[PDB]
Amino acid sequence: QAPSGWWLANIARQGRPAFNPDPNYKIFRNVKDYGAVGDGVTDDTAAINAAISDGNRCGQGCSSQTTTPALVYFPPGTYLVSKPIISYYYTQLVGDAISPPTLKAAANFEGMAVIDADPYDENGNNWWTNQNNFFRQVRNFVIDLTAMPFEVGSGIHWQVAQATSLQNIVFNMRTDGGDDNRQQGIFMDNGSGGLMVDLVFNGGRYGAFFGNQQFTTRNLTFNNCKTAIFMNWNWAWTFQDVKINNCEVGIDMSNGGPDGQTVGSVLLLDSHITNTGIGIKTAYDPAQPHTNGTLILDNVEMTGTPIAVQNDATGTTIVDGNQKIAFFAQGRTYGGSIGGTSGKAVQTTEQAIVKPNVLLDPATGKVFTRSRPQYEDVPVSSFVSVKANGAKGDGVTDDTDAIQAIFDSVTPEQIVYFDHGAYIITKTVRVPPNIRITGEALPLILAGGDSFFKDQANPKPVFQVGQPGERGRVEMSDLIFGTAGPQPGAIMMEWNVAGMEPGAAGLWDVHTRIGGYAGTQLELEQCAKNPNITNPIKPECFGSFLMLHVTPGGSAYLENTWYWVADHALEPEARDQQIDVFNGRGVLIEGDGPVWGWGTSSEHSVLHNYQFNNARNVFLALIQTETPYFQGNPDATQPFTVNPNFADPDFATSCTNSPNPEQCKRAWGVRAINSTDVFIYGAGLYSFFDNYDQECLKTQSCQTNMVSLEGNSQVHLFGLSTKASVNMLTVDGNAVALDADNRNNFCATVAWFQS
Ligand SMILES: *[C@@H]1O[C@H](CO)[C@@H](O[C@@H]2O[C@H](CO)[C@@H](O)[C@H](O)[C@H]2NC(C)=O)[C@H](O)[C@H]1NC(C)=O
Ligand SMILES: *[C@@H]1O[C@H](CO)[C@@H](O[C@@H]2O[C@H](CO)[C@@H](O)[C@H](O)[C@H]2NC(C)=O)[C@H](O)[C@H]1NC(C)=O
Ligand SMILES: OC[C@H]1O[C@@H](O)[C@H](O)[C@@H](O)[C@@H]1O
Ligand code: NA
Repeated sequence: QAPSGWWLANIARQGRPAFNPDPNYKIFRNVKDYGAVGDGVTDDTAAINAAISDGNRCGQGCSSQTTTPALVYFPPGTYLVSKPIISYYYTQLVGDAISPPTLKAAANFEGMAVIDADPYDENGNNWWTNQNNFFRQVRNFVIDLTAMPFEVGSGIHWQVAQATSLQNIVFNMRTDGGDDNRQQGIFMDNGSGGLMVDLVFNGGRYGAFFGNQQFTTRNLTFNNCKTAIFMNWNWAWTFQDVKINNCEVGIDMSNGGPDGQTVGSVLLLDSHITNTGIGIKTAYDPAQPHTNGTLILDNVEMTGTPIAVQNDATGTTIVDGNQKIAFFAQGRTYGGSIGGTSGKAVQTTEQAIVKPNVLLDPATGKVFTRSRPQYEDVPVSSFVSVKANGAKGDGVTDDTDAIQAIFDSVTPEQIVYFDHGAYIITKTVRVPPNIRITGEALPLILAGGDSFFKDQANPKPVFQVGQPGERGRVEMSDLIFGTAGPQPGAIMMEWNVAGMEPGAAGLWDVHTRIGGYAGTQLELEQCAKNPNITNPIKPECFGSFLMLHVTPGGSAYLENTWYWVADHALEPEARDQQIDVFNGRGVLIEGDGPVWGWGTSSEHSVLHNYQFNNARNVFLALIQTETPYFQGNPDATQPFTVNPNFADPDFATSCTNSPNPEQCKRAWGVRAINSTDVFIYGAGLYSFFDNYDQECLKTQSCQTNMVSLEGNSQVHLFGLSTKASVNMLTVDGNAVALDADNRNNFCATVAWFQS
C-alpha cells in the first residue's frame, strides 16, 4: 500500500538524546528502511527486529537506560513475521495511525508472542525486572494470529511497568477448536501498569490473560472470545467503557477458588456485556474472612447475558442479567447507612452513583474520555519544530527564550513539535491558552539554572499553563519534565487554563521524572542511599517543590501521566541501585475543575503524593502511589518546610498524640481537604519500607496513615487498596478503616467508602 501521508512518516528528523555520547545515534527507524517489504509474503522478522535493535540499545544484559530511546515506525502494509518482535527497553512501536499495518504471524511462527516486551532467557529470567520496564508504546496495529494453529499463539507478551501504553490495536484470533483453542490477544504474567486504550479482540480462548499489581484499561471490545478477560491475579484493576460481545465468560476473576482468590479487586465502569453466558465469574462470598475478589460495577448493561455475576464455587447466580446494573459492590464497605464506622462485608446491587454532569460525556452519559492525540489529519507543514526555530535541545544551552518565543508566535492551527533532546529552562515559561505541543519520543524539558528554581521558600512554576481564569485548548503529549540538578523551588507544571470543552485541556503520555537518569545530576554517584547513618539530607539530592499544581479555575484531562521521584538510578551502569531524592509534593489539585485522571501515578514525594484542597469535580481511575523508601530517615517533616500557601500537611502537629507515633510522619498517599464531588475508582497506595528495611511489611505497619479526609470532605472511594499502612483511611484525624479489618491477598482493600 501507498504511504499514508501521516505527518509522523515525513516530518524532518533532527532529534538526538542529549546525554547519549554517540553523535550518530538515530532515534527514528522506519522498518522499510531496514528491508521490511510489508507485502505479507516476504518474511519481515529480521528487518523489524533490526529496526528496533540498531544503535547499541538496552537489550539483554542491560538493566535499564534512558539515553537510547527509539521510535520504530511501521508504514501501511502487512508484515509477515515468524519469530517474536523483541521490543527493547524504552521503545515506541508506532504503526501508521491513518492505516494501521498488520503484523501477520506465519503459520509456523515460533516464540512467546508476536510482540515480546520482556523476553525470558533460557534460565527463565526476564531481560528486565518487570517492575522497572518503563516508558513504552505500542500503537496502531492489527495483530493477526489466524494462520497459526488454534492450539498456540499470543499477540503481545505485555510485561511492563509505568508510563506504558497499548493504543489502537486489533487482535485477530481463531474461533475454532473448542476447549483446545489456546490463542490469546495479550499474555501478561505480572508487572505494574500502566494504561491501555482503544483495543479490539476478536476470537481466541482469552481476549486478554491479565496479571498485574494495577492497571487502567478503557474502551476495550471483545468479540467471540471464549473468555474475554481472564484475570489471573491483581491487587487492583479498573476497566471502563468495555464492550464484551458473544463470549462464554466476560471477566473470569475466580482464580484460586473461595479459599485462595488471587484477584485482589476489579472495577467495571460504563460498560456493556452482550450475548455472553456469564458476565463475571467470581468466588467471593461476604462470609469469607478476607477481601480478595472485591468487585465494583458502576453503570454496566447486561444485554442478552442472563447471568450477570455468578459465584462459580457454588454455581449460584449472584446478580441476574438482561438489565442495567447501576451499581454493585462486593467486599467491605464503610460510611453511609450500610457500612457505618465499623464496616460491613456486602454482596449487593445498590443505588446509582450520581456524578456531576460536568464530568460526563453528554452523548453517552459515561465519564468523559479522550485518547492520546495523534493528529492524523494535520499536515506536516503545520508542525513547528523547536530546533528549527532556535532551541538547541543539547541539555546544556539555555533554551528558555527560544521556547518562549515559539510559544508566543504559534497560531492555534499549528502544533509545536519538540524534537528529541533535552531543553534547559531557567525561568518560568508562560504557555498560552491556545496551543498544541507534541514530542518526539519523550524529549526532556528540564528546570535548570542556579537561582530561579533554587528556593523552596519562594517556589516558581517551570511551565505555567495559561494565566488564571483563561480558557481555551492546551494539549501536550509525549514529553518528560524533570530537573537539571536540585531545584527545590521548582513547581514543574502550574495548570491555570480550563478547557473550552471536556478534553480540550490535557496531558497524554506526559511524565514528570525527578532524578535518577542521565542529565539530572541526581544519580548513584551523587545520591546513593545510606540507611545505616542519620540521613545528612544532601542539598545536591533535592528534587522539585511540586510536580503538578492545578490551581483554582484550572481544569485538566490527564491520561497516562507518571509523576515519579526517583527511588533508584536508571542508567545501566547503576544496576538499579537505590538513591535518595527529596521532592516536596506530588500532585496538588484545587478549585472546581473538572479534573479527570486516567492511569495516573504519583510516587515518592516527601509530604504527599496526591492532595486535593478546596477541590470539586475530580474523577480519578485508577491511582497509584508509593512512599519514598528512605522515610523515616528522614521522616516526612524534613526537608520541606510547612508552607500554608499549599495547604502542606504539618506532620509535627498531626502526629503529636498518635498511638502509632513511630511511623506516623510519612507521606500521604491521598489527602483531601474541604473537597467534595471527588470520585476515585481504584487506588493502590503502597508503603513498602522504613528506612529501606521491609520488616514492617510482615505486620502491615510501614506507616500509620495513608488516606486523610479533612475539613468536611465528601469523597467517594471505590476499590481502595493500601499496603502496610495501619490505618487505610482517616477522617478528621479519626481512623475509620484499618488494614487488619480488610486484609486481601497482599494489600488491604475497601470496596466502597462514601462520606
Ligand atoms: C475504541 O477504540 C477503537 C479502536 O481504536 C475505535 O475504533 C476506531 O475508530 C476510528 C474512528 O472512528 C476508526 O477510524 C477506526 O477504524 C476504528 N477501529 C476499529 C478497529 O474499530 C473506537 O472509535 C473507540 N471507541 C470510543 C467510544 O472511543
Ligand atoms: C486471599 O489471599 C490470601 C493470600 O494468598 C490467601 O491466603 C493463602 O491461602 C493459601 C491457600 O490457597 C495458603 O497456602 C497460604 O498460606 C495463605 N496465606 C496466608 C497469608 O494466609 C487467602 O486464602 C485468600 N482468601 C480468600 C477468601 O480467597
Ligand atoms: O523496582 C523499583 C520500582 O518499584 C515499583 O514498585 C515502583 O512503582 C517504581 O516507582 C520503582 O521504580
Ligand atoms: Na520497590
